[PDB]
Amino acid sequence: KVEMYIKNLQDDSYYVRRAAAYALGKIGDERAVEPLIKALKDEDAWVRRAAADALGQIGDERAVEPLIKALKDEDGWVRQSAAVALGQIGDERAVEPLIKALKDEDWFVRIAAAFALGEIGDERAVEPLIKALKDEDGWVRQSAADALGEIGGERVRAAMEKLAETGTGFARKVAVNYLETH
Amino acid sequence: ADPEKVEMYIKNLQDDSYYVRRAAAYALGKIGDERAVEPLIKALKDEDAWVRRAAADALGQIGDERAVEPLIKALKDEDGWVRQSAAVALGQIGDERAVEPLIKALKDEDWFVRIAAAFALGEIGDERAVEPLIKALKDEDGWVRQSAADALGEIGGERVRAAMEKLAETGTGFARKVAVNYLET
Repeated sequence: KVEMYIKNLQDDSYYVRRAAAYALGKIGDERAVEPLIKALKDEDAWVRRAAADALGQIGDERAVEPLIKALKDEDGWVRQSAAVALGQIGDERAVEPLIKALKDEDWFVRIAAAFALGEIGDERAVEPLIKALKDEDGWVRQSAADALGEIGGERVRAAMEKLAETGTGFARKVAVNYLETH
Repeated sequence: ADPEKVEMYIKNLQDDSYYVRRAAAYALGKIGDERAVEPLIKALKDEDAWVRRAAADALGQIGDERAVEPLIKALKDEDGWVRQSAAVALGQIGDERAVEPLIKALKDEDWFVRIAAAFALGEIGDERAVEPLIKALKDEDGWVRQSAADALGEIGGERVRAAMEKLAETGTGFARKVAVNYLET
């Protein structure tokens, strides 16, 4: 029963809270939303990440600001799942925090931020995602390219024309392909 | 990803630009049209790690048995993240031929692969994973420790209960914590 789990989320055994979190997500009702938001502050990083992940699957906008704060979690993997969850939700309040996350320490979270930014589809990400095309990590470059395509639209096309004309390297290839394929 | 472009994407799996091959593999995964099965299997051999991974992930989603032997080979990829997707994919497909290879992936040098292998083994539910997973409770990584417990959970049954009984008696650390909890519940 979700209220058992909702209560389990406070158990002394991190092993039990871990199980609660993962569960409240697979079978998530709105009842689970507020408890899970509290679990984003759990001592155990696993619990945090399972909570971020659940809340994304639930889709309730109440989690938006609490997740935005998790984009600053000590653990890179929970930041990763926060970014993804924000993407899923996907409230436009996440946009600017997610754009800041494009410069995260961990490549795997920069990928998540680009992906989320693309899912949300707010053109504010266009310029930051273009800069992300010159990221030191080749897989986040890739994820920045994919996100731009997911966003689509006039500002992206315009930004791509710019790059096709005077840009270079991966960015140029991305832009030439973009307008080739539209 | 445009469902009406499958044939284009398939062609694109052989494009000169890794960028176009990546895009193609990823698209066929979202689609996900059974026509892409043998071409995605071919993409498991691409020079580019991103496209191999994209390919492994796509094959798992489609669920075609043909992808099993090739994904098994992919568990020996030099890139840990394609190994991870290969493991995940093999769990999704559920074909029992993956059980022994996934058992050996329990000892992968990369923690995130061990986690994927543990999870797949629990999804397949084959009981030869019980003792390997029990040993995995002693993994140096706390997260792969966790995934082996969850996996043993999903497998359940008499053999697992039996092994849990023993750990409650003589086990130590997290493995002990897990067994006594398995009993309590």
